Amino acid sequence: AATGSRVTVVLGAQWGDEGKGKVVDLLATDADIVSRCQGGNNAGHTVVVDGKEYDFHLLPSGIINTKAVSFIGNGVVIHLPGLFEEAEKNEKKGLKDWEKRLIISDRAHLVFDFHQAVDGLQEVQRQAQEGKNIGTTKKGIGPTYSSKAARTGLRICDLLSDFDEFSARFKNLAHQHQSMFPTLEIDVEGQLKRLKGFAERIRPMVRDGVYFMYEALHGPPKKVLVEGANAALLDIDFGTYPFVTSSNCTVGGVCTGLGIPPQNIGDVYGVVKAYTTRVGIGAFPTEQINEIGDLLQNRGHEWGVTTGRKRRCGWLDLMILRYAHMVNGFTALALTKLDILDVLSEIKVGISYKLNGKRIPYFPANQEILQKVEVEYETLPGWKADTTGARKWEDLPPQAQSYVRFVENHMGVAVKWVGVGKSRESMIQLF
Amino acid sequence: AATGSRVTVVLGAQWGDEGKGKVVDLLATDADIVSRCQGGNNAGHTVVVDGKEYDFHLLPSGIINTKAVSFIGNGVVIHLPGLFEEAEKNEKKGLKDWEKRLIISDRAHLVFDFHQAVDGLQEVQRQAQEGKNIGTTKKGIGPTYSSKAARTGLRICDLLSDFDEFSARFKNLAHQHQSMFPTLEIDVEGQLKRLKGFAERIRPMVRDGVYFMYEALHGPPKKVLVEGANAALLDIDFGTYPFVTSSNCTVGGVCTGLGIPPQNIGDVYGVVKAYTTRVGIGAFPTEQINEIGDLLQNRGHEWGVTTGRKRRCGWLDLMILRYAHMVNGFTALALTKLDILDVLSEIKVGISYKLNGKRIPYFPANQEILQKVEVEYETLPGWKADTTGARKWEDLPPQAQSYVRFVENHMGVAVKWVGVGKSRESMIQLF
Ligand SMILES: Nc1nc2c(ncn2[C@@H]2O[C@H](COP(=O)(O)OP(=O)(O)O)[C@@H](O)[C@H]2O)c(=O)[nH]1
Ligand SMILES: Nc1nc2c(ncn2[C@@H]2O[C@H](COP(=O)(O)OP(=O)(O)O)[C@@H](O)[C@H]2O)c(=O)[nH]1
Ligand SMILES: Nc1ncnc2c1ncn2[C@@H]1O[C@H](COP(=O)(O)O)[C@@H](O)[C@H]1O
Ligand SMILES: Nc1ncnc2c1ncn2[C@@H]1O[C@H](COP(=O)(O)O)[C@@H](O)[C@H]1O
Ligand SMILES: [Mg+2]
Ligand SMILES: [Mg+2]
Repeated sequence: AATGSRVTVVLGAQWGDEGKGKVVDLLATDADIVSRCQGGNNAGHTVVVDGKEYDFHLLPSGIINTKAVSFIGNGVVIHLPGLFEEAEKNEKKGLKDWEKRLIISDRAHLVFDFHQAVDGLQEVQRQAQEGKNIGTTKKGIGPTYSSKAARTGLRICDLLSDFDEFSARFKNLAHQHQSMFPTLEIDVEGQLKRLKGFAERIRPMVRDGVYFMYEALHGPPKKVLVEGANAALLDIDFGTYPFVTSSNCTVGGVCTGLGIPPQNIGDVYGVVKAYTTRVGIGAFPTEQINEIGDLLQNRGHEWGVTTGRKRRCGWLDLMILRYAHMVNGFTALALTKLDILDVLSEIKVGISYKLNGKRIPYFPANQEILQKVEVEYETLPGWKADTTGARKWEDLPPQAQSYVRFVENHMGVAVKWVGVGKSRESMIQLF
Repeated sequence: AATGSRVTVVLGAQWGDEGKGKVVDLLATDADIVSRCQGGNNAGHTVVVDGKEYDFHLLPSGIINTKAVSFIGNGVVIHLPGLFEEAEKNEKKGLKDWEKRLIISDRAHLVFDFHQAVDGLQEVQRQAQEGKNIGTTKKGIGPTYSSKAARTGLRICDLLSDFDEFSARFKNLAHQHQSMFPTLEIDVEGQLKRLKGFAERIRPMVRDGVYFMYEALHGPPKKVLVEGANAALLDIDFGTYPFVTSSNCTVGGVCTGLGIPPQNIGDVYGVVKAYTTRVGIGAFPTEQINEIGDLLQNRGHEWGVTTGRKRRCGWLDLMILRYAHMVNGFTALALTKLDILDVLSEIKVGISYKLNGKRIPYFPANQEILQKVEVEYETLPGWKADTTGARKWEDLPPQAQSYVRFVENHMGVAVKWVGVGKSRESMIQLF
C-alpha cells in the first residue's frame, strides 16, 4: 500500500522474437497502462487477434486496447519518422485515435536520420574489413545509444523547447558523425525542417515520465504492464557481447527505462520459445544448419517480419535459459511455439556445454568461447500430434506435457503459459 | 528463502559526494560482500576510521574490511593503471592483501588511456566553442560508456583471452577515436604492452560476475552491500542531462551493474547532505554564491579531494530530493553533515520551484528550465550548538531534531542515520 501498485513485466529469455508481443497482448486486455522501457523500432512485436495481424516496433503492443494508455519510457530511443510511419501503417489497418492513448516520456532520446545512416555505414565498414559484422537492423539504435552515453544526443524535451538551441545542438551532433564517416552526407535543413513538424505533432502526447509513472503507481491501484524488447542474450551487458543490442533488455532496464524502483516491480515473466532463434551474427551453440533447422524455420515461419531474412534456428538451449533467469529472476514462464514441434518424432534440447571433454561451470562471458563449445544434448520423445487447438493442460498429450515440465524443471521456474498459435486464443494457461 | 538473500543499497540523492563512502563503511563492518555497480575512478569516496583517512575510486569502500570480499560488477568501467595507482596509494597507508579480497567481474569494460585523453579533448573542444562544457573529471568515463554502447569497447574477459585478437580490437578502437580527434596521438605499442602486464596482474581476481553474485544470493545467507557512485541528479537518464555522468547511478544501475533481479534488492538508503553541492557545470537552483556558500564551502571542506577545486554550494533542496525518491524508492535516509550547520542562526531550505509566479508541478526534464526557476524557501531556526559529539537522538538539540524531521517529513521517508563528522563514530542512528 505504501510501496504502491506493482508492475507486471514481460521479457525475452533468448535472442528476441520469443513472442513477447503475443504475451503482452494477452495480458494487456486487462491493463490500464502498457509501456516500453528500452530499445527502438529495431524491435518487432507481432500481435494476432480476431483475424487481424499487427507488427509494432515503437508502439506498445497494448496500443490496440482503446481502454488503456500506451507509454514510451525515457529508456527508449525514438525515430520520429519511423514512429509515424508505423502509426500510419497501422491506422490503415483499423488503429484509430491512438494519439489520444499514447504518451511519450519527455526524457527519451531521439534517433536522428543520420544515426540510422552511420549505423549502416558502420556495418559495411565492419564487413569490408573483418569480413564480419554485428548484423544490426540498421535503425541507428547503436549510434543513438552511443550518442546518449556521450551526452551528445538529444531528447524529446529538447525538441519541444527552443528550436533555435535545438538546431544548434543538432548541427554539432551531425558534424560529429561526419567526422567519423567523412563520406556520410547530411541534409541538415531538410531533416531539421521535418523535425519541427514532428515536434508540433508529438507535442501533445509528451509528458514527464517520472511523474506520470509515479502518480500511477502510488495513486489509486492500477494494472501496469511493461513490454520488454529484444531479449536477455542481446542485453548490452549480459548478452553475447558485442553481438548484442545497445540497451539493457534485462529486468534492470525496466527501472532504468521507466524510472521506477525495484519494489514497484512484481511478476517478471520470461517468454521462452520451445526452440531457439537468433537473427543477427554471433555464437549459437544449438544452431541446426540442416533439415531440422529448415523444419523449424518453415513451421515457425522464422523470417524477417519486414526484410524477409530467415532467422537462424536451433534446438532448445537450457544454458542460455538458466543464465537468463540468474539475471532476470522470472516469477513464471511463457513457453511459446510448442505447436511447431508437433511433427518431430523426438526432440533434442541442450542441457550443458563442454569445451574439451570438460563441462563448463557457467555461461561464458567471452562469446568467442561459446562458439567453440560442444553442447550435451538430451533427447526427448515427441508427442507427434496437433496441439494448435489445445486450450487446457489436459488437452495437451503426454510427451507434450513432459516437455513443459522438462523446461519448468531444469529452469526451476514454473511455466504459466503455453503457446500453440500466433493468435491471442492460441494459448493455454497452466494456473 | 526461494528468492534468496537480499542486497542492501547505498545511493546518492543529490549531485554526488553526499557521504556514500562514509555510510558504506559503517555498514561494511558487518558485510560479507561490498560491491560497486556503476561508474569508474571518477568517483571519490572518503572513509575515516580510527585516525586514518582513505579516498577510494574503484576500490569498494569495504576493501578496508579484511573479513569481507570486495566486488566490482560488470556495470563499472575500469582504468587498470588508475586501479593499481589507487591500490598502491592505499597500500602505502596500511592496506594489505587487498588482492586476496578483491574480485573483478569479467564483463566490466576497460577505460583505455586514450579514452581519458579524448575526454579532455572533448571538454576543451566544448569550451573553445560554446564557452561552456560539462566539467567532467577527464577520466574517460564518458568515452568509455559511449564505446560500450557502440559495442566497440573492450572487456576484462577480452583482455585475458587471446591478446592477439585483443590487440587488433584495441588497434581499431584507437584509430576510431583519432578519427574524431585527428589531433589525438596514441602510442599503441606502449599502452598495449603495459596492458599485457595489467592483464596477468588482474587475472587472478577476475571471475564470472553473474555466477559469483548468483551463488552468493541463493546459497547460505549472506550480507551483501552495494556501494553506489555519483548520485541521482547525475544519472545519465534522470539527472540534469547533459550535465550528468554517463552511467545510471540510480537504483536500476544496481540490477544493470551486478546482474541481480529486483526481488534480490532490499533496503535502499538515500544518502542526503544537510545542504547541497555540485562539482561540475549545470543548473543549481539553491546555489549560494556569497558568504553563506563560503561558510558551507569552508565548514564543509567541500573541495576537490584531488584537484583542490572548490565545489559549488547551496541550501538544502527538497525538489531534487523528492524527485530522487520517486526514482530510487529509498527505504530510509542517511542525513550527512548536520554539524556543518551548527553555526547558522537560521537555515533556509528550498521546498518548491516557480517559473513565472507559477509553481511548477514537478522536476524539469529540461535542465535549461531548471536554470530559470525561482525557488520558494522555508526558513528554519538554527540550533546554534556543537553536535560533533552527539551519538544518540537525545544528544541532538531541539532545532536540530526538528531539522531532521523536516527532511524526514517533506520526503515521506524516515531518516535512519544522522552524520555529525567524517569518522565512522561521528554518526547517530535513529533506529
Ligand atoms: N505457431 C506459433 N506462432 C507463435 C506462437 N507465439 C508466437 N508466435 C509467432 O512467432 C513470431 C515471433 O516473432 P515476434 O513477433 O518478433 O516476437 P517478439 O519479438 O518476442 O514480440 C510471431 O510472428 C508470432 O505470431 C505460438 O505459440 N505458435
Ligand atoms: N563534517 C562532516 N563531514 C562529513 C560527514 N559525512 C561525510 N563527511 C565528509 O564529507 C565529504 C564528502 O565527500 P565524498 O567522500 O565524495 O562523499 P561520496 O562521494 O558520497 O562518497 C568527505 O570528505 C567526508 O569525510 C559528516 O556528517 N560531517
Ligand atoms: N527485433 C529484433 N528481433 C530479434 N533480434 C533483434 C531485433 N532487433 C535487433 N536484434 C538483434 O540485436 C543485435 C544488434 O542489432 P541492433 O538492435 O539493431 O543494434 C543483432 O544481433 C540483432 O539480430
Ligand atoms: N566523484 C564525483 N563527485 C561528484 N560529482 C562527480 C564526480 N564524478 C563525476 N561527477 C560529476 O559528473 C558529471 C560528469 O562527469 P564525469 O562523471 O567525469 O563524466 C560532472 O557534472 C561531474 O561534476
Ligand atoms: Mg521481433
Ligand atoms: Mg566523491
